[PDB]
Amino acid sequence: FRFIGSNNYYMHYKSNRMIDSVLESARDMGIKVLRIWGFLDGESYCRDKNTYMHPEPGVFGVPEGISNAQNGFERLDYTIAKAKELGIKLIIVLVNNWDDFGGMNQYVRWFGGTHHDDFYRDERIKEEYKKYVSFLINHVNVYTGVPYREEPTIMAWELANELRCETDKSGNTLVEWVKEMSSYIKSLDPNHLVAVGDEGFFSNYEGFKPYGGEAEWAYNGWSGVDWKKLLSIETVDFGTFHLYPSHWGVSPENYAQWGAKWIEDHIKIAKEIGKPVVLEEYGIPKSAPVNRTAIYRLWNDLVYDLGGDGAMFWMLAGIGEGSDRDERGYYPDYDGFRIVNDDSPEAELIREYAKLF
Ligand SMILES: OC[C@H]1O[C@H](O[C@H]2[C@H](O)[C@@H](O)[C@@H](O)O[C@@H]2CO)[C@H](O)[C@@H](O)[C@@H]1O
Ligand SMILES: OC[C@H]1O[C@H](O[C@H]2[C@H](O)[C@@H](O)[C@@H](O)O[C@@H]2CO)[C@H](O)[C@@H](O)[C@@H]1O
Ligand SMILES: OC[C@H]1O[C@H](O[C@H]2[C@H](O)[C@@H](O)[C@@H](O)O[C@@H]2CO)[C@H](O)[C@@H](O)[C@@H]1O
Repeated sequence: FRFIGSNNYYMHYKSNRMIDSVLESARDMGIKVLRIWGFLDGESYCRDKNTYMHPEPGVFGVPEGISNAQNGFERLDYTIAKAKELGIKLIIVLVNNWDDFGGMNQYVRWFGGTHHDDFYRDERIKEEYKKYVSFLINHVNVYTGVPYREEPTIMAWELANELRCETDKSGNTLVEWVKEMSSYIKSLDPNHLVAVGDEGFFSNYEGFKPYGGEAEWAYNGWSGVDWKKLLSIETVDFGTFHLYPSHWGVSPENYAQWGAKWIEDHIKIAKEIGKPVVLEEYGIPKSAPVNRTAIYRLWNDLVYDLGGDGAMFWMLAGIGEGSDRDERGYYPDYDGFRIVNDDSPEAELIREYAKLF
């Protein structure tokens, strides 16, 4: 099982019409796997989308006596049931490194900590993460009757989107947290694959340097991530990395080769450890002074030729509504990375590659 996949973050709070549009586009495009958020942390973030998953510690779903709100579990239920019908598999990520939808900083605010990375260290925070995740994994989907623990449409759980720990550049804080949490999940759910969901940063490995001396911090452990050590954890089933040369300090004329070397390095490392590896997010901004489709063709060829297990672009959207609808009626391209099922050369390329993988 090798695949072309994609990402979509609003599958747990948007309407049936918009959810169906993404998943029908993924099917029509040949996209076999969609990576989605399974979190919505903090009262303000839940209120902002009028959708509740984890507004306060120990409150899962909609607070008692909040009426007329969406329950993010029922939205995720609908998405899971529609993906099951349409034959799409799902990777569901359990917390965000970043503050969108609350993230680790929302947990730190609930428990009165003083740094983002207190998330990995404070036992009261870790306890609350475990409670949330246990609630989610045991949740019974209202459309299928099958608990998530038992639902084959779900391909994998991911611990944390783009996790970083800048306060411990030895890498040890994250190794310990990932061992703890991946084992915990295996304990709740013996059926599903577990991955980290991080960007794939290295921590000064002999023989691995960045292309063109740019974005060195991604190779030298600045973020506190030691990907190789994380992939060696017995309770992690496959490696994940992401790729955004434009965000990371790479010059445009080097996007394609920096990404090529990043991909080669990660597949080589994962092959030697002996686990599957997914390039699970990549994107080039639509305004970059380079040919984006040709960069995407290059990266997908590489993952295909080197035996990588999947390549997932950030991100796929469908039809929009309300205050999220652009000049063509789609969910807007807010970040410059959106791809939709249209006649763009990027959408054509995805359709072409989805036939190869
Ligand atoms: O009563 C049948 C059915 O109606 C609605 O289902 C929609 C579905 O949400 C769409 O994705 C598509 O499959 O067409 C259906 C309408 O024919 C409700 O959402 C559903 O609860 C209900 O069973
Ligand atoms: O700070 C919130 C900001 O962070 C995230 O963007 C990351 C990005 O995913 C990485 O590629 C990284 O190098 O830069 C950013 C953080 O500095 C969210 O993805 C984004 O929506 C959000 O604005
Ligand atoms: O969540 C990642 C996503 O968040 C932000 O997008 C907002 C958008 O700006 C709003 O107008 C609103 O309707 O919802 C979106 C998600 O909360 C960043 O603007 C966007 O770049 C990013 O991908």
